[PDB]
Amino acid sequence: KVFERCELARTLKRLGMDGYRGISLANWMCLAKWESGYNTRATNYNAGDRSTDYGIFQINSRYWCNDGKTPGAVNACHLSCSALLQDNIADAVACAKRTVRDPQGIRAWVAWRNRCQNRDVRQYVQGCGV
Repeated sequence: KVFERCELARTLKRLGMDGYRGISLANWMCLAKWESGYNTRATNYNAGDRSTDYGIFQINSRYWCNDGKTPGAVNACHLSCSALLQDNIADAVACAKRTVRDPQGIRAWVAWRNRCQNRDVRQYVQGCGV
């Protein structure tokens, strides 16, 4: 599924993402936008370390989900990476929350640092009623 902006903003808000561990909804919106264009079936294989990024937040298989084909990988979210390719984003959100419970917080994703950090992200939630 490819979410429309405000549709996603409300979906994330209902899933308890607004202000989760101090992270605003606008920040999560900026993350999803740059990671996958709000596409839940987006995938990216990394030939360098043989890991794959899955879903709307492009969560990596080396540490967060199990895909059975990533060398010496772990599954901190305790989910099949397939769970991160569903139209329903509840599991991806649980995993995104798991990721930010760690020391880096939202900084876990380099794309967030690249195009969200110290940026004006108000634009992502304006007019969505959140």
